[PDB]
This record gives sequence, C-alpha cells and structure tokens, in this order.
Amino acid sequence: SQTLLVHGKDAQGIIKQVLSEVYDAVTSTMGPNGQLVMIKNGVSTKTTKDGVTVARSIRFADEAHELVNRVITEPATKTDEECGDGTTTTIMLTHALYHLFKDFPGFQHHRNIEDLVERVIQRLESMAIRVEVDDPRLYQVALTSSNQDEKLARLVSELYANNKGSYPDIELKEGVNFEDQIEQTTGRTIRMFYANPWFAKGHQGGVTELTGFTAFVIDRRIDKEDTQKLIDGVNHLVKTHKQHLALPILLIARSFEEAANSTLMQLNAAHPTLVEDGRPWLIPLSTPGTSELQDIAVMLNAPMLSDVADLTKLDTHSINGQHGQLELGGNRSILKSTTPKDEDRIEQHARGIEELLEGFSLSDKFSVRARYNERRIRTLRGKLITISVGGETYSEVKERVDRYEDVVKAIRSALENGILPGGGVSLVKAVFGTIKEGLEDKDQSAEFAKRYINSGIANELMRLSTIQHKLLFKDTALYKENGSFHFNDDWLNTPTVMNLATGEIGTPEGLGIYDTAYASITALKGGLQTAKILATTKTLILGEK
Amino acid sequence: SQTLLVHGKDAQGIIKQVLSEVYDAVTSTMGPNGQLVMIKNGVSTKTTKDGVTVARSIRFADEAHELVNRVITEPATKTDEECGDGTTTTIMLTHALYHLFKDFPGFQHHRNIEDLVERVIQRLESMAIRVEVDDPRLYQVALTSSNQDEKLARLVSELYANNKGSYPDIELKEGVNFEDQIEQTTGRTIRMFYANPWFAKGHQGGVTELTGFTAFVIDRRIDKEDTQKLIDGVNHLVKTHKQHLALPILLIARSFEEAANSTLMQLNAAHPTLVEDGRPWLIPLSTPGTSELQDIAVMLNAPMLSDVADLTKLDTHSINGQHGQLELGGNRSILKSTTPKDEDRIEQHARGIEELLEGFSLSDKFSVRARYNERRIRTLRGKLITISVGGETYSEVKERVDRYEDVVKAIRSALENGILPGGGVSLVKAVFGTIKEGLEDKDQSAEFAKRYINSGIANELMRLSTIQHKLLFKDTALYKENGSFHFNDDWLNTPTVMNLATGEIGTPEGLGIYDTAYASITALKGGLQTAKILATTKTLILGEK
Amino acid sequence: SQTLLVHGKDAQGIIKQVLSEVYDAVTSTMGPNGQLVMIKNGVSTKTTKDGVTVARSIRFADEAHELVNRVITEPATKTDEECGDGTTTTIMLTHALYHLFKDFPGFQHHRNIEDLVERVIQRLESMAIRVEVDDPRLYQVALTSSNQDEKLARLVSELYANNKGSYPDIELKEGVNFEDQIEQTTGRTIRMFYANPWFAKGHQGGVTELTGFTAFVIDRRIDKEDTQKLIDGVNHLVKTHKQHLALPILLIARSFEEAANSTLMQLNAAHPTLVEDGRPWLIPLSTPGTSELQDIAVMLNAPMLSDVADLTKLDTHSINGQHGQLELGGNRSILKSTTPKDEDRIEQHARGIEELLEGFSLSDKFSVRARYNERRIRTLRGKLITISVGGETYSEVKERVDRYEDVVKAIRSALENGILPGGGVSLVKAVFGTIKEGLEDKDQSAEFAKRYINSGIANELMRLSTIQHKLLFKDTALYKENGSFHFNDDWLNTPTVMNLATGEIGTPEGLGIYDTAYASITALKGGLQTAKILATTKTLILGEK
Ligand SMILES: Nc1ncnc2c1ncn2[C@@H]1O[C@H](COP(=O)(O)OP(=O)(O)OP(=O)(O)O)[C@@H](O)[C@H]1O
Ligand SMILES: Nc1ncnc2c1ncn2[C@@H]1O[C@H](COP(=O)(O)OP(=O)(O)OP(=O)(O)O)[C@@H](O)[C@H]1O
Ligand SMILES: Nc1ncnc2c1ncn2[C@@H]1O[C@H](COP(=O)(O)OP(=O)(O)OP(=O)(O)O)[C@@H](O)[C@H]1O
Ligand SMILES: [Mg+2]
Ligand SMILES: [Mg+2]
Ligand SMILES: [Mg+2]
Repeated sequence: SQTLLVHGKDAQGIIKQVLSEVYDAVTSTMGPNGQLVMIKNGVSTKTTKDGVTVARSIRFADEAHELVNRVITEPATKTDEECGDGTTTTIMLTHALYHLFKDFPGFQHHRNIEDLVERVIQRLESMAIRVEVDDPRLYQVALTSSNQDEKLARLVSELYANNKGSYPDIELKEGVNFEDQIEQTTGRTIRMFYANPWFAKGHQGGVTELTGFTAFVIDRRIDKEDTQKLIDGVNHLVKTHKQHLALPILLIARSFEEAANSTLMQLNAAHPTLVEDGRPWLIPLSTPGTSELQDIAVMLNAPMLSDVADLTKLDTHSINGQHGQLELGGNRSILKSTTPKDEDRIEQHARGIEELLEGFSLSDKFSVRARYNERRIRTLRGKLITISVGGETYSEVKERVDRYEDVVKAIRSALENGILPGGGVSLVKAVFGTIKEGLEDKDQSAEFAKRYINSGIANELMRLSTIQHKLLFKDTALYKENGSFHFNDDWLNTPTVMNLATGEIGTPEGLGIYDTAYASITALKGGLQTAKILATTKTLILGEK
Repeated sequence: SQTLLVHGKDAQGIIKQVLSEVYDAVTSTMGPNGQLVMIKNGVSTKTTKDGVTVARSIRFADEAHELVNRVITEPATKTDEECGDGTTTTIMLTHALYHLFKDFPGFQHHRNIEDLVERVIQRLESMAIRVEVDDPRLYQVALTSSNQDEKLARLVSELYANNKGSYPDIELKEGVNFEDQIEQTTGRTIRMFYANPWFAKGHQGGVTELTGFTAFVIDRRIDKEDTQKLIDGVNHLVKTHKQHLALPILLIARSFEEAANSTLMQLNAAHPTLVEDGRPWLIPLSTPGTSELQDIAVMLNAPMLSDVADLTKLDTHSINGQHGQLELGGNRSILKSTTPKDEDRIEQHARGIEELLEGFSLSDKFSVRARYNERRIRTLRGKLITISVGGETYSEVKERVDRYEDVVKAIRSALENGILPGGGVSLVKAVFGTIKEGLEDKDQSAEFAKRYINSGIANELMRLSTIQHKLLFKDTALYKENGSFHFNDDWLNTPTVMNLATGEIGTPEGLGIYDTAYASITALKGGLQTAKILATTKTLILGEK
Repeated sequence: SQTLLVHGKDAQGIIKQVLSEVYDAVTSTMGPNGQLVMIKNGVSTKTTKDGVTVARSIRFADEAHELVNRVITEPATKTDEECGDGTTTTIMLTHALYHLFKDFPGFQHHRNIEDLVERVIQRLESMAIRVEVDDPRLYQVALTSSNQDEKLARLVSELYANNKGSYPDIELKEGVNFEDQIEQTTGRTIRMFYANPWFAKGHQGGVTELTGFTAFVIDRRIDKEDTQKLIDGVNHLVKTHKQHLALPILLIARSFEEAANSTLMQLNAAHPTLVEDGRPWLIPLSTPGTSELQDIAVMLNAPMLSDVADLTKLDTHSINGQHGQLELGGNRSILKSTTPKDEDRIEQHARGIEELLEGFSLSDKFSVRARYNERRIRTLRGKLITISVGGETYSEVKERVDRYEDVVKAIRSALENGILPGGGVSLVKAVFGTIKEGLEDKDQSAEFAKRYINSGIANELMRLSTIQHKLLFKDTALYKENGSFHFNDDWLNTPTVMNLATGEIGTPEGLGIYDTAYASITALKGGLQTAKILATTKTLILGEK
C-alpha cells in the first residue's frame, strides 16, 4: 500500500515479470519428460506435474502481481474445466503471442497480428481430423492424455468402442479393491431432481423407483404467485381426466419455491384414495438454456407448457402417461426402461439437433453454442456407466480418478470436434501453411506481403509456432544433430518428432501421438486474447473502495 | 512470505539444503554406536537414538524448507509403519541417489540411472534368504533389530519357534510388573465388532461370549435405504428356517449407520421368546479390500452375500449354524473353539491364497498386493498371544513396548519375504554383482558398457553402495588399517564387518548381523523414487489459495 | 525460533554452557558452608541453600538451553523423590564425568570409561557399611542429612531405635505449638482409598471406621465393560453365601471409572436390610506393581482375582470375612486391629519377600526392583507414627517439615542399603582402590594397563574423585598448608576432613560425618548416564510439530 495507481512503464514491467514467472513454472511440467512442482497446503505436500494443478495454485505476494496472475491463470484453468488436457499449451502461447505484440507496436500492427493469427486458427479448425468410436486413434489420444497409461487408455477406448452407436455417459467412484470394476446400465442420466425431500417414498428424500408415470414440463419458475393456478390445474387433471392416467403425476419445472411445495403437499393429502403404499402421487421436480427441458419433455412424452394456467386446457391428444420405468432422486433422476416406440421419438429429436450442427459454420462448430447443443445429444442418446476406481493406497485411488476424468473429457471432445497430430507439429504446419496460402494466392499477394511478410510479422509468427516443438525435444536425441533443427519442406511433408515414453523417432501419426482438436485450438484462441489483453494494458488499480 | 514462487537455481538449492541437513541428523543415529538427538515437546525432553522418531519430529522454520522436508521424511516414516526397523537406510539412499542423479544430467542419463538401480533391486530380491521359524538366524534378526536385547530377541524368537506350524498374532499392553508376562490363547483375531454398544450382554458394549451362532456376511454398507429388507430377511429367517438354527444370528457387514442399528434393536424386542438371559439374538457387526470379509465368511461357515435382499432367498444348503465358541467385542472379535471339521475348510482356503503367491512374479512378491494376501493368511491361520510389557518405570515400560513392536514387525516380514546379511554388505554385493553380470554377459556387453560403465555411472553407483558400510565402521578398528578400505574380489567372496556391540571382526553371517529383506529392499526402492523427485523438481509454490 | 535444528559444534556448545551454568549454581549450595540462592515466585522471595530446591527452579530463556537443562536436572531431582539428601552430588559428577568423556573421544575410549566407572560403583557397593537400628552411627547420618540439627537427628534416630523390631512409617503435619508432638499408633498404612465419596459414612467423603469387613481384591481396572459382572457377583455373594459374611464388603481394585461406581450405588440401594446406621455395605476402593495389591490381599485375608466374573465362582474356602478394625479414608486407608492369627500370615508373606532379597546379586541389591520390594515390606510390617512439627512462625514450621522429611528418607535408605564415610572421601577411596585392584591383580594387569592407565583415563578419573573434597574444603584451614593437598598412601589409610559445623579436623568416621550408601552410589550411577547422554548428543530439535 505505497502506491495504488500504477501507470505506463511500471505497469507493463509487472505484467512481463508475472508472465515470465508463470511461463517458467507451468511450461516446465510439459509432456511426460516435464519436471516437477511441489505445492504447499497447510501441513502436507502435493508433489505434481499436471500443469492445471500448477497454474491454479500459483500465488504472488504483491496484490499488483496477483492481480495480473489472475488474468494469466483463469483462461488456462477454464480450458480444462470444459475440455480436458490443454492448459500448459494455453499459457505457452499467451507468453509467445505477448512477445510478438511487443515486437510490433503501433495499433495498426496489432490489428494485423490478430487477423493473421485468426486465419491460423481457421487452418487448424480445417485440419481437424474427425473420428469414429471404431477408430484405433481414440486409444492413441487417450494414451497421450494419460501420460502413457496402458491399462487406462485401453479401458476407456474399449468402453466407447463396445458401445458402437450410443455415446456412453461415464461417472466415477472411489473404489475399494486394487483392481478396477465397472457397472454397465441401459440408463439415461436426466437433469431433474426433488424439490422437497417430502415427495420421495418414506417422505425423506429417498430413491423412489416407479413403473409408470404421467409427466408435465412447465417453463416458468414457481413461487408464491402461482399457488392459485396449481390447485386449478391439479384438481382439473384428477377430476376430469382420471381415466387416461398412470400415477404418479410429475410436475417438472425450472424451480419450486417453498410456498409452492407446501401447496402440493396438501394436494396429495386432498386425494388419499390414490396413495399406494405411502408414495405421493404428485411430485414437483426442479433443474438448475431453455431447450434442456424440451429434451426432458421429449424423453418422457410430456407436453411443453409455457404458463402454469395451461394445465387446465388439456386433452387426451396432449396428455399421455408412460408405462416405462423411472428412478427419481435427490441429485438426479434416471430412466431405464424405454420402449422401442419411445426411442423412435427420441432418436428423431436427436437427429434434428444433429442436423443443426451439420449446417453450422466451421468456427461456430467450436463455439459454446455448439458444445451446449452436443451436451443435449449425450443426455438423450447415452447409456449410463459407473466405474469404481482402485489403487494401492487411498491417495493413488483419488489421484487415478482425476486421470480417468481427464481421459473421459479428452475422448469426448476428440470425437466431438476433432483430432490433430501432436508433438507441437500441427501448430507449425498451420502457421507455415497460412503464410504460404495467402502468399501463393496471386489475387491478394500484393497486400498480404505488405502487411505480414514485408513488416516481418510472418517470420516472427513462424518462429513462435516452433516454441512447443522446441520445448519438448530441445535437449533430446532429435535436436543434438545439426546444432538447431531445420524446418524445411522435407520436414513439413513428413514431420519428425520423438515419443518421449519410448525414445524412438518417427511421425506423430506413426508413433501415435495425438492432441484433441478442441484443446490445441482453444489454447491458441485463448492465447491471442490473453496476450492482447496483457500487451494492451497500461494501468493497474488496487484500490478497495 | 517474501516470495511464494521459487524457480530454478533457488529451488534446487533449498532441496539440497533440506536433504543434506536431514541426512546429517538422521544418519548420526545409525547403528548401536549411533549418536543421540534431544527433542523438545512442550515441557519435556525425549532423548532418542531411534531414527524414525528423529526423522518424524525434525522440523524447519522456513515454509519452503519444510515443504521439501516432508517429501524426504514421509517415505522413510512410511517404511516402519508397514516394515519394522528400516528408516535411516531409506534417507541415507535418498541422499546418495540424489547425489548420483545430479552428477549425470540430461534426461537420457536419468532413465539409465533408474534402469541400473532397478536391476540392482532385482539382485537384492533374489539374494533374499528364505527362512523357517526353526532357524537360529531368526534370533539374530531380532537381536539386530532390537539393538542387542539379549532378553527380548530370545523371547519373541522362542515364541515363533514354539508354535512351529501356526503364525502368531502378537499384541502389546502396558504391563505393571518389572517382569513381562505372557497370555497364550488358541484364538484367532477377527476384524469384526459391535455396530452399537446396545447389542452386547448388559446392553453397554460388554464382551459377549457365545458357544453357538449362525452367521451371515453382507458386502454392502447399510443405511436408511436398507431398513425394509432387514425386516423382510430377519422375519423370513426366524419364521421359516427356525429348525436348523443356533442363536444368536450374526449380521457381519462393512458398516451399519445409526438408522439400521435402531431397526435391529426393535427386531430383538419383537421376538422376546428367543432372548436368553438378556443376550440379544440379533447382532450387527461392522468392519472398517472385500476379501477380508470372505475370510470372515470362511472362518464362520457363513454365506457371502452381495445384497441385503438375498436374506429372503435362502435354504438349509446355504444356511449353517455353527456350534463353536465366539467372543464378540467392541474393538474386535475372537474365535477360540474350532472343530476339526471346520479347520479343514479354513486350511483349504488358506492354501488357495498361498497358491496365488506361489505363482506371483519375483518383483510382484514385494508388492502391496502380495503383502495384503499374506495379512489374510495370518488372520486365518494364527493363534492370539498378548504380552504385558514390564520395566522399571512407566516410561521404560512405554519405551520397551515400541522395541517389542519393532521386533515383531521385523520377525514377521523376515520369514514372510526374506533375510539378508547386514552391515551394509548386501548393498555392495548387489551393485558389484549387477555391474559384473551385464558386463560378463557377452550377449549385451556391447551396449551395457556404452550406457553405464563408459559414461561413469557404474563406478559412481559402486561407490555409493559403500556408503552404509563406511558410515558404520569409519572411525573403528576395521578402517584404521590400510588408510581407507580395499573392496577387492577377496572381500566380495567373504565380506568382513565389525559387530559394534562386542567389537570383534568377522562376516555378517558369522557374527549374527542380519537385516530383513523387506527393509533394505524398500529402502532402495523408496530411495530411488524420492531421489528422482528431489533431483527432478525445479519449482516451489507456497501459496495458500 | 531463528533455527529449529542445531547440529554438531553448536549443539555441544550449548550443552557445555548449560551444564557449566547448572554446575556453578547447584554446587555453590553444597555442604553446611555452601552459599545461598534467592529464588523468585510471583511476589515473594524464597532464599535457600537446599540443592534440590535450586536445581528444580533453575530456568532458561532459550528453548534450546532449557531443553538441555531438563536433562541435567530431572535425574538429580529424581534421586530425592526416592532417596533423600543426594542431588548436588549427582550434578557435580554429571559435570565431572562429562568433562572426562570429552577429554577422551573416540567410542572405544567411551566404552572403557563406562566399564571403569562401573567397577568403581561396585567398589562403592561393597564398601557399604551395614547398620542396625541400635547403632550410634544412625544419629551421625541424620546429623549429616539435617545440616547439624542437634534436636531433630536425636528424635528420629531415637524413634527408630526405641521400636527395635518393627520399622516405623512416619508422616508429618504442620504443627501448632513451638514444640513438636508425636502420636504413636499400632496401625499399618495401606494404599487403598475411596472410588467415590458416596461410599463413606454420611455419604460425603468422611472417614469410615469399620469393626468387621469382607474384602475382595480385583486386578483389572473397572469401566463400562464390567457393569454386568458386578451385578452377577454381588447378588451371588448376598443370596447364597450370606451365612459366612461380615459387613461391609470391600471391592478393592486398580481403578473405578464413573460408570461402575454408579452401578454399585444402586447395589447398596437394592438390599436396604443390610444398611447399618447409614454405612453402605458395598465399598469400591482404588489405588494409583501388581504385588502391592497382593500385599493388600494378604493383609485383609482377601482372595486375589484376575477377572471380575470370578466373584460368582466362590466358596467358604475362598471367602473369609475378617473381624478386625479398619479406617477407610479419602487419601488412604489404615488397619489398626490385627489378630495374632492374621499377623502370623502377614509375617510369613514378609519373610518370603526377604528371602528373595537375601539372594539378590550385589548390584541387584541397589536396583529399583530391590527397593520396590523393600517398600512392600514396610507396608506390611510397620507401625504408624504422626509427628506434628512446630516452630516460631508458619514458614519455619513448613521449612522444618522438609528437613524432617529429608532425615526420615535418608535414615530409611541408610539402614536399608548401607552407610559410607562422607566428606567426599569414599569416592576417592573407591577410585584409588579400583585402579590399584586390577593393576595389582596379576591375571589382568596386562590389558588393564593398556585400557585405563596407558591411555590416561585412570589418572583423569583419580583427579575427578577429588572434586567433592576440593569443593567442600578449598578455602578452609585444611587446604592452607602445603599449596594444594597431597592425596598419598598416608591419607588413604586415615583420611583427614574438616567438620564444617565445628571447625575441628579429623576422619569422617571420627567426626561423625556419614553419607548414605544409596545416595553417593545413585549420584555416581546417574552422573555417568547423564554425562554420557550430554557427551554423546550431537543434535537438538526444538520443533513443536
Ligand atoms: N509421448 C509423447 N511424445 C511426444 N510428445 C508428447 C507425448 N505425450 C504428450 N506429448 C505432447 O505434450 C503436449 C502436452 O503436454 P501437457 O499434457 O503437459 O500439456 P497440457 O495438456 O496443456 O496440460 P494439462 O494436461 O495439464 O492440461 C502435447 O503437445 C503433446 O503432443
Ligand atoms: N551389531 C551391529 N554391528 C554392525 N552393524 C549393525 C549392528 N546392528 C545393526 N547394524 C546395522 O545397522 C543398520 C541399521 O541401522 P538402524 O537400526 O539405526 O536404522 P534402520 O534400521 O534403518 O531404521 P530404524 O531407525 O527404524 O531402526 C543396518 O545396516 C545393520 O546391518
Ligand atoms: N559437617 C560436615 N562436614 C563435612 N562435610 C559435610 C558436613 N555435612 C555435610 N557434609 C558433606 O556435604 C555433602 C552433602 O551435600 P549436600 O547435603 O549439601 O547436598 P546433597 O546431599 O548432594 O543433596 P541435597 O541438596 O538433596 O541435600 C556430602 O559429601 C557430605 O559429606
Ligand atoms: Mg493430464
Ligand atoms: Mg528400531
Ligand atoms: Mg536436603
């Protein structure tokens, strides 16, 4: 608390200071050859090489330094929460691209660097190799994302490939045995759960299994304002349309406040003739992106309803009670028994979501809009599996669960969006390609030269694509010969790397070293934004008002 | 809190400091001739030569230093908690091997050091002398691991040798007298106990002795979910199959949450006709690795059950009420009376476990998987003995209790895995062997030389094998003659050492100086991992997030 | 808290400092001519020459210094708690022998020093002059241990001699008069007392005098586990065997936890027919060494029972209700009336303990094992005496009570083990003897010379025996003539010292200056151990974990 207002020379110095310290720490963990980082936590020591774990728990003493550290760390942390295996890359490029922005000042050069790197992104996005569950590269991806786990990669790839048709939903548990053990189901994880613990069997939040139901999906949040219309709708359904009905009635919605739940408790007590063995016949269900309720509506054959007053005006043409088999729960509900007649409705709705993705743009295919829509497909078509992960201690069991979770996140986003050849190669191919593409094109080579090549940006950006390949294999067998390394035509056609597990030299495709497309793309995208932000900041404020 | 991120040169410096300080402390306590360490605790002074106690209670002021200290200590602390007498050797070799790793940098050399030490481990695993309880070397191992306790070694060794057939399970109590006192039982310690104090005789966690029971082993944990099925199962067992039944009914499980206990309380009161002299006829038993329950099932002739619903579907074929003698208890349960009919089932199951160990690999025979399967054997075949340890004060009693427990843990893991000749000899013979074996073999000498001998790692490793033998006998009779010492072929054939108790000079085999195999192996195994980690760490984080 | 790990030079430096500081403070107070020490406590001044009270209350600011202080002080403090008058001699030799240990480093010398001093202890052990209560040297010991109290020494040595047969158990109360007043009894002090204050007459911790009782001695501690067996055994004892029973029933044991006490309260409530004048008929009694309970059993004709269940299986052969006279109390119980039939049993059990001591080894006679068995004998055979000590003020009364207690403790351990001539003479006679013995012995002179004489240890140890005699009399009339003092053959045959009370010169035997054997031996014993510990320590750890 000497000075709270840092401007100009002082500001950029601290940004550079922090970036170059965060760079040094996280990049040292890269690949299977990476060096280790010890981390304190009270009275223990988690000693690690997983870049995410490093980046997240790096802290700084000065508030000014930690201010900037949050800006460098929060992007790369936010890659792995959605993607799976791709944080150290993001930081590496953040550093690299910042360096570039400073080499070429003046804010016409800054707009040029963006446009160039934005076209490098497009070339990666087009380089995305699409892959089926049948393919043996999925193993090769898992093998890479697991830091070479022969026993794990095999399982998850075998698990996806044995379900050649339906995309498996995986969850994890801390197991008891040394060996791993799997629990396959024909079950679909659904996002609805109990509003109040009173509505379960036994009246304290238990797991109520049903063999018949009649669902209704409401759009609005329900509070003290809707208590009149529920009593209007519920007594309308039970009095008039009792003939075509299978109990219990499920009132699925966004939210049920405590005023609404206490009203529905009285409505179950109002008609005790329908209470079979304790089970309440009326359940309100909640969900914490409006189209996810339309999935829940389609899975249970329930009508989509905007207002709570719509429950009165209903008919046998809109009302249809299912005779399947559901399991209501406190965290989430699960559907098991689905008739072939129902799965025809669900597959047709799934194709309909997929036909939207067929017609998206290439850059839109990697958007959050796209990734949210693909989350809906897995909820609809997707069997449930639970793996109880083992190990020799409690600590290895918990350690191994994370590495399962990284492989599941990677395999899912691999076949979802694409695959690229690893070893820092696809970045070099993309940059060296994008330069040559605009240059080779006689239509625009007049100006493309004047902006990027003539200025020197092109040659700088090409040097920076090397960064990843250098950091992996500098100080190895591959780099000892010929001083540094020649990235000539001959290399670009058949790009040699080293498998750091074995030692042998070959192509990434040949050795079996593959990155997830979504990672090495979203690393670059994030690298540019965060480099720009860092490079274009000239004022730090620490004042707590 | 000047800097929370320590990279590179600084990082290794602190690691070197904290290792070499911890080395200088703990290694000073080695052997019977070892020097002492005074330890503060509030308002008292523990003065000790026990390297475990030193290593465990070494602390550092700087958080960064303690960060590394924990990584050096926790492996050595981790040996004694499963082994018995072998902590100082672990730290010694952590130091030595760290020193090696740094002398040969570059991450091809590192992989070579590992593989060379890894092959030395295999030579120590093959050097393991397999020993029976009859053997007078068992005394010599106890004597060694007791720092020359003529009285103690003699007792425990005699105690193992007098039961030539069944492996003793020993426990220790704070005895009152000057003399020790022994309480032999024909009992088998079993890992089950009361879920609630109410289910004992007198209804407050007392010791219930039985002379007849009918057991059942459930695999799942039991909570509010399982209350219904218990009432279905228990009434089904008492109403239908009451004819072939010896009370009480035992319900052995993983865990019983308080809901399940209160249901089984009511079930005892429900059928008061069967309550003989207060004793509840239904007892739920808890155990804090599913195969240990299978052992419990096999000892009691109880059927193994996956679910709680399985209690309904049962018959005279699966139900069997034993007329033995069991003593239920709060901490544990004890089976004393076993009919010759029953022990044939148990021994055949015990053989089956040994037949899995027969066929395990050599390095797998020193795995946690292996040692867990040997724990099962002692639980099945094994008599219970309790020793009330005596001494001149309260403090010498409590002191002598640990020296008992160190000797029991050693003798057990000696005959379990193996024995080696001590005095730091076995380490030298192993290394000087492993170098000569690969070098003498004309098949692979061409490359073995190029990696290990020609580089200099082979000569380096040989010198570090001598560390233990030097630390013990440098500044003694043995090292006075010939300046230092000549580790020539002559010494390798018959290695001379000094017994630090008596003072005479001879072979470890002659003088009676033997390390356990599981100690001096797991010291090297843990020495390598921890030397790698230290040598390959290049970042320290102290940030409380 | 600058550093929490002091090694090597610095560790020994602080030890030397602390030892030499404790040496200067405590040895100042030695003898009658010793110089005073003023001690602070809050808001008052204790000014003293009592070496125990000095050593105990010496404190150090630095944690590391106090760490070492505890190790030098706790051994000297632990002499008086069992001996009486012999703490300053212990610290002196702790210093002197530390000095020796460091002059001769290298751990073959260390073992030679130990064995030499061990043999000096054996010469002190044989020089012990055995003494009967009739002997006038008992006055001369008391005089020495009272710092020349003409009146006090006279009382105590008369009080032992007057009871020429049974050994007196003495206890002290703060008296009211100027004079002292004695209260003789034919009673035996017993270590048992109330578990809870309910069981006394009037139900609130009063003194209960009984004139008949039926005792039972249980070995185990009693807790919530045992409450049922108490209800079985007590009702068994009252229902079946009421004919041969005198009330009340005493359940003597190791400990009674609050659960068991509440159960026995109900048991007194259960049979109100047997409650005579408020007195509860069932009392539990606790004692804070199983053979001390066997004494209690033998004194009260009660059976020795290993388990609580053993109360059921009993008979008129095992049950014997005494009609003596017993006074139950809150601190301790007292037995007054013993029929000559019963004392015939108690004397026979006393002889059996004496027959064990008769046949102990010489060095075994000075062990803790030996002394604890002699403690038992006094409990059995011995009359109770209570002296109320008076004086001019309250502070003189309390001051005089401690000097009383010191003289009783010395006289007891004087006639128990032996007596030696004081003035620091016995030590010099012992050391000069032990050197001459082995050296003059033809059989071992060869190697005796090479170990002690030829190295220089013998002459160093000869000088250090003088420390006591030099401290007492340097700067007196005795040391003025002939520079220092010639410890020659002439002196050894008749050793001259000075009575520091009178000022006359003569032999210790002649002037009537006598140490107790156990003290001067226990100073040298512990003085070696503590000198060795200090000398061999090379690591200090201040870390609270
Ligand atoms: N056997 C191998 N040989 C060569 N390169 C490899 C090998 N395994 C992985 N890689 C490369 O290492 C890089 C990945 O390193 P790492 O997994 O440490 O970074 P990250 O994925 O960003 O971090 P995190 O996994 O913590 O999110 C990729 O470029 C990949 O091609
Ligand atoms: N009488 C002896 N003479 C020579 N060496 C001995 C003797 N007794 C034990 N040793 C050696 O000393 C070493 C054991 O050291 P020490 O017992 O101090 O530490 P540790 O067993 O590694 O761990 P812990 O502190 O748990 O006992 C072994 O190498 C053993 O061979
Ligand atoms: N009148 C005396 N003349 C000569 N020496 C004496 C006299 N009285 C006592 N001493 C000597 O003083 C020494 C006893 O020391 P002192 O009683 O001061 O302390 P301590 O017995 O070692 O321990 P404590 O402080 O518990 O009494 C003995 O060596 C004894 O011979
Ligand atoms: Mg990972
Ligand atoms: Mg030990
Ligand atoms: Mg005194």
